[PDB]
Amino acid sequence: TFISRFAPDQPRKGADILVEALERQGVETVFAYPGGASMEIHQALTRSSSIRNVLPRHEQGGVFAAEGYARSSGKPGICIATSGPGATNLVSGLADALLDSVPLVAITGQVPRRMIGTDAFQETPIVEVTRSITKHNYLVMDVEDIPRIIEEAFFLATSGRPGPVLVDVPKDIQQQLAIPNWEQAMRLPGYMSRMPKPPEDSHLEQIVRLISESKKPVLYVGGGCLNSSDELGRFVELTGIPVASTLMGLGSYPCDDELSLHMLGMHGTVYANYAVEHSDLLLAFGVRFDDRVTGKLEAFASRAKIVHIDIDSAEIGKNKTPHVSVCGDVKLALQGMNKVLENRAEELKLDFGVWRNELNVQKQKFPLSFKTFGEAIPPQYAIKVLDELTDGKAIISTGVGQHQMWAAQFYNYKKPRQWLSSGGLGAMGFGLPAAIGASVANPDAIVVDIDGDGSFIMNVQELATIRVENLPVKVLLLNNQHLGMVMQWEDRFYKANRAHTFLGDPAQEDEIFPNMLLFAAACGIPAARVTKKADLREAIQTMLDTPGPYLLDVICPHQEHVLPMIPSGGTFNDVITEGDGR
Amino acid sequence: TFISRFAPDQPRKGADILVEALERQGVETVFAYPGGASMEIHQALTRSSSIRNVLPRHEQGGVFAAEGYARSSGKPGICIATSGPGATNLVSGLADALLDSVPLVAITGQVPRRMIGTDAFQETPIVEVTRSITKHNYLVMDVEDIPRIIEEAFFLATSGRPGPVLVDVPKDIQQQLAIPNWEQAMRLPGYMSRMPKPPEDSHLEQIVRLISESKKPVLYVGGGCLNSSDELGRFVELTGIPVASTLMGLGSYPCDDELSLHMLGMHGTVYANYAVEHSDLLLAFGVRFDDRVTGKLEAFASRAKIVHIDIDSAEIGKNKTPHVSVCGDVKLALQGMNKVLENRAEELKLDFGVWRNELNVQKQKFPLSFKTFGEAIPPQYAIKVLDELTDGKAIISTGVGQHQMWAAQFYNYKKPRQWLSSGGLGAMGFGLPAAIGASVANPDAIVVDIDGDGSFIMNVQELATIRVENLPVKVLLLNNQHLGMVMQWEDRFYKANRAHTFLGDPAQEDEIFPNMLLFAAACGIPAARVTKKADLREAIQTMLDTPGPYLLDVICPHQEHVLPMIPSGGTFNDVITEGDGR
Amino acid sequence: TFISRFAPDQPRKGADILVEALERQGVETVFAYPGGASMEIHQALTRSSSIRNVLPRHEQGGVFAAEGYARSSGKPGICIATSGPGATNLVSGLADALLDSVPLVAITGQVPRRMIGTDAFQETPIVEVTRSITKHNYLVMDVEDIPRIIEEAFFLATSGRPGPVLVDVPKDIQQQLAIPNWEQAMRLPGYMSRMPKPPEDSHLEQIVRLISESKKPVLYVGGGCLNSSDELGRFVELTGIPVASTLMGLGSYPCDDELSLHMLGMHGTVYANYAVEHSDLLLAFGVRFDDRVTGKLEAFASRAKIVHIDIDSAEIGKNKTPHVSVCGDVKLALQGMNKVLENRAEELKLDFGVWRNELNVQKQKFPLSFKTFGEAIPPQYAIKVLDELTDGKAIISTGVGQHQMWAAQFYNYKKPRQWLSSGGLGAMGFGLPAAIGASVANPDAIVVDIDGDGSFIMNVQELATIRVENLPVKVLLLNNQHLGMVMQWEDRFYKANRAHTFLGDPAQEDEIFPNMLLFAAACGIPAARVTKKADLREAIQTMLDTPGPYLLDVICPHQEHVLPMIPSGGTFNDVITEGDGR
Ligand SMILES: Cc1cc2nc3c(=O)[nH]c(=O)nc-3n(C[C@H](O)[C@H](O)[C@H](O)COP(=O)(O)OP(=O)(O)OC[C@H]3O[C@@H](n4cnc5c(N)ncnc54)[C@H](O)[C@@H]3O)c2cc1C
Ligand SMILES: Cc1cc2nc3c(=O)[nH]c(=O)nc-3n(C[C@H](O)[C@H](O)[C@H](O)COP(=O)(O)OP(=O)(O)OC[C@H]3O[C@@H](n4cnc5c(N)ncnc54)[C@H](O)[C@@H]3O)c2cc1C
Ligand SMILES: Cc1cc2nc3c(=O)[nH]c(=O)nc-3n(C[C@H](O)[C@H](O)[C@H](O)COP(=O)(O)OP(=O)(O)OC[C@H]3O[C@@H](n4cnc5c(N)ncnc54)[C@H](O)[C@@H]3O)c2cc1C
Ligand SMILES: CC1=C(CCOP(=O)(O)OP(=O)(O)O)S/C(=C(\C)O)N1Cc1cnc(C)nc1N
Ligand SMILES: CC1=C(CCOP(=O)(O)OP(=O)(O)O)S/C(=C(\C)O)N1Cc1cnc(C)nc1N
Ligand SMILES: CC1=C(CCOP(=O)(O)OP(=O)(O)O)S/C(=C(\C)O)N1Cc1cnc(C)nc1N
Ligand SMILES: [Mg+2]
Ligand SMILES: [Mg+2]
Ligand SMILES: [Mg+2]
Repeated sequence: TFISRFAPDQPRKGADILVEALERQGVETVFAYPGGASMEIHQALTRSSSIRNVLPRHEQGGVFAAEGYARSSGKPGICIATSGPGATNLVSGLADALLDSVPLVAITGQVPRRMIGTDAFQETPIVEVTRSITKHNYLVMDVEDIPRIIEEAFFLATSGRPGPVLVDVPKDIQQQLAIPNWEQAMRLPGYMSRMPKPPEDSHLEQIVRLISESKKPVLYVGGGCLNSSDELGRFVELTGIPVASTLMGLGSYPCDDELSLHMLGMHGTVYANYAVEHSDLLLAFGVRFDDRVTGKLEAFASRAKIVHIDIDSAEIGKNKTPHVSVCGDVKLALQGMNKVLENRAEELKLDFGVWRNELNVQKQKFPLSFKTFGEAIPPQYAIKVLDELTDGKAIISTGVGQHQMWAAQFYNYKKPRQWLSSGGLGAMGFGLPAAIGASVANPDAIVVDIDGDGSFIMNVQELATIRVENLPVKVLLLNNQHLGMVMQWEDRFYKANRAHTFLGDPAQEDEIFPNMLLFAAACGIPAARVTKKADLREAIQTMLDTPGPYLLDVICPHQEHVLPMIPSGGTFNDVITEGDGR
Repeated sequence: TFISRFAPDQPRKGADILVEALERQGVETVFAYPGGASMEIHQALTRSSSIRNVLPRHEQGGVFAAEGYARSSGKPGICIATSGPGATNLVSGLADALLDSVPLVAITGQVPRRMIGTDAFQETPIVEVTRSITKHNYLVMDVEDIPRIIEEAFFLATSGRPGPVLVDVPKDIQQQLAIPNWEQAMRLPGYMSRMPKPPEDSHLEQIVRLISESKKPVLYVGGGCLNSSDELGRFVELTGIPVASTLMGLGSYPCDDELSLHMLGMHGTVYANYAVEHSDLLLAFGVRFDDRVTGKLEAFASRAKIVHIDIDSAEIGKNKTPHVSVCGDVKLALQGMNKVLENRAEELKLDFGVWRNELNVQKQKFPLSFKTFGEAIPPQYAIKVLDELTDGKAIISTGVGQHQMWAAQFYNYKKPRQWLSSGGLGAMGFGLPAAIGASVANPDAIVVDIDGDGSFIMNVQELATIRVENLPVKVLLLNNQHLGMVMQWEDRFYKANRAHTFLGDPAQEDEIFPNMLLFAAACGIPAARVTKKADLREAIQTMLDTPGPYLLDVICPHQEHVLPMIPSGGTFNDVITEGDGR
Repeated sequence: TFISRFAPDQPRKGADILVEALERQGVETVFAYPGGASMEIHQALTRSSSIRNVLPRHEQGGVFAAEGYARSSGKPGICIATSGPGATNLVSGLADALLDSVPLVAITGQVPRRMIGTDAFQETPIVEVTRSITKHNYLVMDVEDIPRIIEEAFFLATSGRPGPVLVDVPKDIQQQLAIPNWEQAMRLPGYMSRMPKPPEDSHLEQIVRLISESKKPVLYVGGGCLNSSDELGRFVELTGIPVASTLMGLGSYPCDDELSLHMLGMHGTVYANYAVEHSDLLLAFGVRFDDRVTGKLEAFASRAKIVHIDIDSAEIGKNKTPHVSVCGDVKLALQGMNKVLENRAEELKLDFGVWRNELNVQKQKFPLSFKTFGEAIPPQYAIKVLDELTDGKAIISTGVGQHQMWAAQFYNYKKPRQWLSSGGLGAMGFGLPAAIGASVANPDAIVVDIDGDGSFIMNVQELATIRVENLPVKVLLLNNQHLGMVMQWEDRFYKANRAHTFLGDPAQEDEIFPNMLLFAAACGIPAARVTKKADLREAIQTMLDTPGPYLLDVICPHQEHVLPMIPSGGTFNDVITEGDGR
């Protein structure tokens, strides 16, 4: 039973209705940046005693913070911006939330209804702009539609395949006095009719049947299993099938486990890719067969009977044609199959020890490796130390590039919603703001931003946000003085021809530029720099032990390469296993 | 006669064709940020010995730099980004360039043609996204269309009413070998047929006729007169008509002149607004009657016979219905009218001395003013000192807010393309990157970024760009520790109720946060802070005299208000002339 | 005070709400064709005792009948169709109503809301299809929105510049029981803010001023003056300015008048075109400067000071740049100028007798002419007889082609809304159904369809409608056994090379095919055929005197050409005055 700050018969501003509509959705935290078209909303936010506002220093930082908030909780992330320049600063975050299927609700202010289409001051058709990069969007044309639209927005953003939903609110609507109706039905008849219903026992036992008929099966786990950690692990026990996870699905099945093949794909482990290459049954649960995982589709799982389970019917038979398909929640599909496997453990032989040992050979023959040059810090080693000193219980957010891959390879995530990274869009400057949102959603948790110097500087302004909001955000900055991932492709495919990849100062080459420590000092954040591998262990320990925000500038040799690697649109027999830029 | 780096019969990469297509457009400088979808382009850029690339630390900084490059030269600004996150980081700059009619060409990398529509890695329908915020955009579907599209892009961006044009280039097109045809005709039959032709002598002498029949005329000059400085001044001599300029039209007519009414509008001078209010003839040249200038249209120039000249036919009769209209280049319209006025000076009485003295009374009665509290630095005074110490010859770029208005009020711009500011979209974080582009376009010029602490921090990362590129960018930072313009509306309309407008640290209120000096130090840029008005003159002098980049952190009392002010959608009799937040 | 068939607190079907919504708009007649998706609506129509339904035999006939109903009354025309094939059969009528600015409301049935987008049975995104060919359209997503949308539909269709408005209604919405709210406000804030307000006395007396300063003025009257017959005639008396009318503006000023220059344009009279060519003041009232009137714009009224009055701001300065422009209702503009001319008749000389006599010379030198070959009936002569025997008081609807032009040239329409013809779209098969709708709107009026054999046969099925509905529709069929207008262009520009223009039977060339008399007999309509000019007078008399429907098959020599003629994109000095296909 909800308690309002207004009488049921009392006229309220549209902005007040909007905020209460958020309160009724259980919203505790928003990321809002003020402007003329959304001042009424911010005024109403102050009148709320339940909704906290974290003020970013950039709306892109605001929406990315809403993502990190969402990714590390399961709750929808809410960001608010003003019209024009404020709204257009959300675009990258919206597209990012769409490709990674992150539940997010964005509210943008807008010019009065009378001025829409006249190219007015700070006017942008943000609905027209964001239609192709959001799950759905709205343009409120009446104050009475506010309670309904907000309900529809949160419903669409969280249910089915999660995604970003934008609600554009005119300024005059915010000012208009009205009495809200909270019991009006949602106008989504088509969407709800197409919502997948619980899986039939028909489909489920056919899959279980295929499991016993195949003796070389591989689990293909992705971001669709982020809410099925228990059911998935229970499924693995009953089957004994090795697990290959994606960039988006890390943590679903414990990376330190003996049945774990870790990440598969372009920069996935060799033994994971080998498993899929020589599998006869592929259990694709909560994935979307991205080109970064498959390469050339015709060779990907060529001899494998493919089973695909997804809550989105559009993803089924999209890139790779499956044998058996189940459209629905994989959480329920697991529960259904789990009850069958235990009640039918006798009839089913179920022993893939021979196949497991075949993979375990590859797991020892071609394992993840890195070189240690003198006293120079291996970035792979630094992340491994962070794992040990945090016991793999730290929430990790990253930017995009070489550091992103190493953070996914050399950290054993034990539970989902611990790994926050841009995979679909792969947007830089995601790391720091995402850490901000995750720290707010999880106050008592260890939050570490494993960032690259290129990505870190893009939204470096959010360091001020961290200090002001007093968030214990740790920044493990892997500094290679380059746009590493771009540099790596240059060494591999372009004769190491440097095309604007060096981030330092061409007047003083061996001086670290910029001085990231002074960035932290500018925002009153304690920081330190480590260059030698010996001091690395103590340095990271200091970062963790020191209360509040901390920046550790870890200097790494730039010639390092992310291995292994499969060139875009290739096969498993094209895997690069050795080499760098030395 | 152009000299290529390739033989006329030699097959070249599409990326090489693209770069040469830019070379044939006279492009000397681009602002490109590398990524997987645009690596071929960056490789081809290095092979060019005429095109220089300035590497930003953020694509938003890249496109804003392209704007400042364009705004301070008249040449089109070129920015290049990769697919996905790179392209979406250009959005704000594109929308900004559209609303301020700035000639700009944006080139974005894209996934191969075979992968368009599959929600691939780093894929965003940027054409679909930017259609409503660009003049025009393209999606290259063949390597043979590159020379034509690029020619059409630069033509559309610079001709008629200037604007942003985006060209999306697939990765496979960049790699495809081909022989370019540079003599293919442009496919713009409709656009060129609708292009305004030189004004008839019929329309022009009717305007001249109205000039003599009215004895209280006012010139309404805007951003359409940026290329008519000579013709406009010549026109004023022949007529003696007082000149009211817009935010976008500053510098067209010298602000220090005795016939100058300076800026009109919401934050325009009282005597400028009074002139338009009590005019009988309004000469609207190169304007678009924005709501920030007119307020309520019915009261704006209510008793004035309105003459409107614009190169865009869609702007004629859009918001305010004109009496006489001339669709075409105002530069030619002035030249046509100028030759008439001098050859017909005898018949025409032409003496508005009585009307001029009527306005000159208002010019002394209600002039621009500011208070000086103790030793606290008035932001209005600081800008006035900068004017004196630069002799009004310094290129000024600003952010958005209170500092933006004061920089437009208390600096006398003598020539156009000296005032760089976001007016239509009004996007923060514009100041610093725009100064970067302007410094590249004008190396020997004094470039000063009059920025606010809120706007400055948004794209603060571009400080690294300034140092690396060794640009003599001066940063006059007016620090009020607040989002001032938002704070001002709070003091005026919301009982001074602070709704997330304070930018400092709520743990140490009277400490300046963040320490902007350390931001500059992080990027090896010399910086200083001044608090007392006495030290202000020497401090600004030091900033100017010190070679290379410099940051001056000017501390200002936050209670200051931009005056005068007309509330949104008001009349001239609603002007606020006194008051602040004390 | 409206009287409902339902209690204010009684739940009603959505279809019943829809019909009552029409009743509250004063709708007396609809043109509906039944289908599965609109059965509920047709059931509700029978429950109404005020709304009459005319059942067409084709939905294209239905919408064209709604046009004729609208064009000959000023009231909006209402047509109803089912989903899929029914809706797509309205398309031509919708596009036709848009280009001729005809007030029309189309209601289409639709699949249930749950099935929209699944390519269901008889599903077509008719909103998506008709968006570019309607003024506005709706998709009802809730039964509660029915009273509002219908009100907005009729308001948009009739106010401002009239046009077609489509309302798509899902089947489940029609079945859903609800209690309608008739006092809900319309959601058109932007549209109403942009609605032109009454013309200022400022603009009006400037026009009156130009009238006295020019001694060779010409009135350019179009379809915008259809509701200003009295005001226009009063204006002519006060000025004495000759009147040139368009295809859409016939009847506004009496064609038989001595000040009438009749039609101008491609097939307009020579003296009308001469007037505009050598005018110094062009009073363009209620026109849109179509290419069929101007040809090459640069030569059209080259030496004339152009005054343009239109209720659509988008039409001002569209093709031809005007000197003086007044955005608003021309009816009010005339009233405003009329009161000035009479109160200021003394000061104004106002005597264009010299210019009038100059035109009157051309009016006698190059008049409308036709040849009479033996006893063969001249189509021009037949129409002239119809004029005499109906005293120019008969409502005339036509098809498209040679007969359409002759019906506009050789019939003197005394009042507006007497001339019904497709001008903008120029759609064949318009004649017969439009006559149907006009006969229903005007029962006691003489309605004659001057049709061509090609156009007549396209919607010949509506002959059944005429008989069933017992409408006194007269059909003056001008039979040339060819697609004449297409044939004429062949004789003029393609060496008389027949490219599928003959409509008869290539097995019996001099036999009239098809036998149109048997078409009439099939629908129980009395008909006759006349071939010799002598019998023509009595034959037409019989058609008029015979009660009820009648078809007169008038046989004409096909070699006749519409004269004069200006080739597409030409000038006045390119007028073809003599010649045919003999
Ligand atoms: C530099 C870089 C390199 C990369 N290289 C790799 C790589 O080597 N390997 C790799 O794996 N990724 C890599 N990626 C990331 C890659 O681009 C994609 O992000 C990733 O492959 C997609 O992971 P996913 O399909 O498993 O999860 P998602 O993209 O999140 O897809 C989730 C799918 O599961 C479905 N789903 C969601 N919820 C449910 C539910 N409750 N029940 C059932 N189904 C559900 C959804 O409909 C959707 O189809 C890289 C990214 C970057 C930036
Ligand atoms: C915080 C803030 C406050 C503001 N307050 C004010 C204010 O008080 N006063 C004010 O004036 N502005 C103010 N603005 C800016 C305002 O929003 C608009 O940017 C500005 O009013 C538009 O100026 P403009 O129409 O003259 O020039 P533009 O917006 O650049 O329009 C140019 C017009 O001239 C035409 N044109 C272009 N080239 C030619 C040519 N060669 N020949 C003929 N025609 C041409 C174009 O078609 C166009 O119609 C403010 C902005 C901000 C951010
Ligand atoms: C075979 C053929 C040949 C043709 N040849 C000719 C020809 O020779 N000569 C000719 O004239 N036409 C000819 N046409 C027709 C031509 O294509 C156009 O239909 C016609 O020229 C347009 O007439 P109009 O602009 O005057 O009226 P409309 O097309 O109906 O335009 C009405 C205009 O007046 C405005 N308006 C409407 N209501 C009001 C109001 N209350 N107050 C103020 N303004 C208002 C509207 O906004 C609009 O701009 C021909 C058509 C066909 C099929
Ligand atoms: C420059 C760059 C990358 C280099 C990032 O530099 P970093 O310094 O942050 O990372 P790293 O050296 O450890 O690899 S990665 C990349 C990919 C994978 O497309 N892009 C393109 C890119 C460009 N701009 C944004 C916002 N996001 C992006 N991913
Ligand atoms: C926060 C803010 C403003 C305050 C800017 O803070 P500043 O510190 O930079 O400027 P100031 O104190 O001197 O006034 S101005 C404004 C307007 C006029 O809409 N917005 C909204 C806004 C929000 N985000 C962006 C990118 N651009 C914007 N203009
Ligand atoms: C065939 C034809 C025409 C010939 C019509 O044949 P008619 O027999 O009806 O008319 P006519 O001989 O007296 O000239 S006119 C025309 C124009 C002006 O575009 N079209 C093209 C046309 C084709 N189809 C439709 C529905 N409408 C059209 N106007
Ligand atoms: Mg790096
Ligand atoms: Mg500030
Ligand atoms: Mg015919």
